[PDB]
Amino acid sequence: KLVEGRFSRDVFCEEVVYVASKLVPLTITLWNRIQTKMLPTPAKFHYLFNMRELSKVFQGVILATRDRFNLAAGDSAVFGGNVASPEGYLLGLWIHECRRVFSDKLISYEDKNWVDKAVFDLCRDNFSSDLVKQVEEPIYFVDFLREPAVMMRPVEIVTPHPSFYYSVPGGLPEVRARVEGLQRKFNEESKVMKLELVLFTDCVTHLMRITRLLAWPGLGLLVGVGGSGKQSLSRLSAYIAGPTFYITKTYNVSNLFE
Repeated sequence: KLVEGRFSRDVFCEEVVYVASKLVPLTITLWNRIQTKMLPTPAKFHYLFNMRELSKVFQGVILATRDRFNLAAGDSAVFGGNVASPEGYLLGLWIHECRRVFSDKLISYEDKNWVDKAVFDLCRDNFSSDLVKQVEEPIYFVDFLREPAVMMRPVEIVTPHPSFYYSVPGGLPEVRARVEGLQRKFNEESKVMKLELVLFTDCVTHLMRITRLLAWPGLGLLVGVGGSGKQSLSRLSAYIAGPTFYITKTYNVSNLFE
């Protein structure tokens, strides 16, 4: 209903549908299969699949459903190649969002290294290939080089925002320099918050997911060991992406009630 009936209220998906509808069953073909292989997890009780999973993987692609054809804008009206036929951007949305929702519940890294290949080989048959920089691996529908605080991110604004999710700028250092630019001055203005966070690949990966949850009535639940300063990454993604975290102090209930 919303996958294709909203491909007419926004005509920038009016004709990509010519392969897009091939995925709505296909993801279920993944989903149900994934629904039975890692679901039985006596290790930790956090393996379940119901309307939350499909709904969230669809609400993720919704904000890119108001986005444009191939680039952040693209040619914006033409379909002969990676627009209607396998786009990369279409394959992008699917593989990106599924990797965001159908892999990150896992703990075993190797289990994810098999899950992603299962996802790849599922869609492998339904089509032939994709535009590489539109699936720039791992497909970066980036929402930190696109999404953060308003008056933002000079880039072609014909998406419902300046832009919130596009894999065209897949360069990792390009993503990294932006967070340095934001964080350094955002610290310089925030005195006790002047704490600086170390940078590496996982730093790149995780803050995009944090902001993705920030771009919807989405709520977070991160599970991970200490010795990482999880509060640092959290409060960094907090204000840089727009909204302001509100500090907490507690010794009784009426405190937080007020």
